[PDB]
Amino acid sequence: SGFRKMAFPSGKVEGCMVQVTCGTTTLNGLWLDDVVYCPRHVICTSEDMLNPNYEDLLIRKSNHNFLVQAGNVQLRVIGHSMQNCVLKLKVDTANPKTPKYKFVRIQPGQTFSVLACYNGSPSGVYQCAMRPNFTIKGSFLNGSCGSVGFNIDYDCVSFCYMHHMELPTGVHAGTDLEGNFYGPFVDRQTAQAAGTDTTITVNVLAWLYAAVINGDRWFLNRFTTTLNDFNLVAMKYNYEPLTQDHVDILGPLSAQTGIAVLDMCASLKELLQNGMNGRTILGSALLEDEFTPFDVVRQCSGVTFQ
Amino acid sequence: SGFRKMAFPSGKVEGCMVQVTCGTTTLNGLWLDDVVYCPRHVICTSEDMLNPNYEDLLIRKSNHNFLVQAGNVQLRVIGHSMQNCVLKLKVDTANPKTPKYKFVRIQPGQTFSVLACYNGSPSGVYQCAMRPNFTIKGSFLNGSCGSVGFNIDYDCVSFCYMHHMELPTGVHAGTDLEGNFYGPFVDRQTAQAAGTDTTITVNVLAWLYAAVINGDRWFLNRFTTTLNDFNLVAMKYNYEPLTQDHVDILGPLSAQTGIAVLDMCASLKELLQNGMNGRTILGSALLEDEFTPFDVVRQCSG
Ligand SMILES: O=C(NCCC(F)(F)F)[C@@H]1CN(c2ccc(Cl)c(Cl)c2)CCN1C(=O)c1cc(=O)[nH]c2ccccc12
Ligand SMILES: O=C(NCCC(F)(F)F)[C@@H]1CN(c2ccc(Cl)c(Cl)c2)CCN1C(=O)c1cc(=O)[nH]c2ccccc12
Repeated sequence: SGFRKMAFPSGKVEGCMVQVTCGTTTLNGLWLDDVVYCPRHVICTSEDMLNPNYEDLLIRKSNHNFLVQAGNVQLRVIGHSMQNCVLKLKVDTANPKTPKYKFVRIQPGQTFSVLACYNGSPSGVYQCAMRPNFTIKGSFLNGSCGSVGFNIDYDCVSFCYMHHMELPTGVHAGTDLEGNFYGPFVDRQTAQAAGTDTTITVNVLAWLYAAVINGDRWFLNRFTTTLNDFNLVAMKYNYEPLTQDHVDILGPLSAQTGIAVLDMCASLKELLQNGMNGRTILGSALLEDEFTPFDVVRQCSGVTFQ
Repeated sequence: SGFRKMAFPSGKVEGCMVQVTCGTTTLNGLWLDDVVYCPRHVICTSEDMLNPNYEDLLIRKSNHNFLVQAGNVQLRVIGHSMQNCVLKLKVDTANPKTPKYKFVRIQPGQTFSVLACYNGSPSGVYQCAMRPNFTIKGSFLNGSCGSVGFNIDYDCVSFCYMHHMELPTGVHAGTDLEGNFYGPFVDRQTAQAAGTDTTITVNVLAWLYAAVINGDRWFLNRFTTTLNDFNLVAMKYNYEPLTQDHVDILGPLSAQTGIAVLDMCASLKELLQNGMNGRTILGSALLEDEFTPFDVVRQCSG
């Protein structure tokens, strides 16, 4: 029993974290085989942050302008290139701890684990979701750029995020490992701000199913609703529309609990209109939307507490 | 910026997790140097659980009754012994991945990272607090026993918890790595249940400071209170009393924010008496008590 924000074990990623220094700027890099990946803004200087020309900045660099350190070991940079917003430093040594890995771009509403790192050294691991507005509500301080987000399936690490910057609201923005930003953000100094965000409806429903599996049933009701009438309520409360595919994805949780999806929707409708009246669900007094259906099935028992 | 329930990187502990099988019972063990540590109830059978005599059960075992499995490599057990509620299986191979480590027992109100494991294979990592009633609100399924809790200081892993059982309310109980249970719980079948719990006051205050550091200020006010007047309110809402040592511990956070500890106590008193009026603090609609002052400083340096 129990339900926690649970990250993947981080050891496979810890063995890939290195420190990349260019000029007086130091941040984290990801060392996989003989390539080190890091944010390209490591080559920026305080003078040129307003509107940097990265092709110009890079052509003016040599291999010896990049210092890479893995633990106490210095890695010799033998090549450098840019792929969109990531720098790729070829080094003369393949990482012996390289796991099986993939570069995967995730969808808004999907979750991943973040390994927060500083000076090439991991400090903590936590679970994040990609917001509908393509920000993440991370926990990052100065020196954290180059930290990565990932999922692990079987023994394979699917890297999905590299951290680049913090927006004025305190949320965070970054790229996939191909250097393509999540959302309408750029690696320069502007009045960049997160767009309007919405609540991830399918995830809230998944979390209500987790609660039923864990014995919280107070919010259930006899009522039901149509998909269209629920979506009318969702729009009013800044929830994402629920699709038939989402209803299908919730199938296994529906089957394990014996609660039809549209019955759980009726329950969510009442929670939005009435609140919780001082009660809690899975130790929260608000509707949590950063657990996917997959996270719920992964963590919860296969049998319901009847 | 930002504030998350953050666990320690788990790699150093993942390299220590093994699978222990005795009879038909399989659970997790912790492999450090040439010793494997696991819950002694691995030697129990379904019949002998109302009043197991672990001395009797263990004298009836030999080394070959224990199968230890490190990934795909079977470790040969060359000795077996019991230390309180943990079993110690001496194996013919020292773990080459043994980190620097200590066995430390934690206090109620302190936090640690849990590496949830199944069949010797880690599955997830999350942060936990030891409740005042010596339970932990973990997330554990069948096969999770022998999962460990730990903190990391520099390079050294301080193991503080090994998972033994789940209580009827869905909370969890276990031992330190010397095999001594946290709280009044036993590794046998009884009606045992979690005792009355309280809210960890010093941690709530630490989390309010984390909120202020991250820009949540709506709960602040110009009012103050005395330590004794606050503790009168704490007792009314089932909060632990606040000590001067607690006030001292909160000093750095008070200094960083410029908010006196007793001023934050006044804010907490109002939050306890009035609620949040539909507002939130660091993304929560309730007062969180599973972050220590250390956790807040480690994560809120800026
Ligand atoms: O300020 C930095 N440190 C030296 C970089 C310099 F100044 F030398 F350039 C970096 C680099 N940085 C950046 C740089 C260039 C460009 Cl073009 C762009 Cl888009 C971004 C973003 C901020 N950074 C963080 O580490 C950071 C990440 C975070 O999530 N939260 C924070 C909260 C507070 C303070 C810092 C951070
Ligand atoms: O029930 C079990 N499974 C093997 C049964 C056999 F073979 F041991 F009999 C174990 C062993 N087990 C125990 C055993 C002996 C003794 Cl003396 C004592 Cl005090 C306890 C406790 C429950 N267990 C868990 O793994 C477990 C931990 C958890 O946190 N949540 C759960 C939620 C649901 C289901 C299981 C779990």
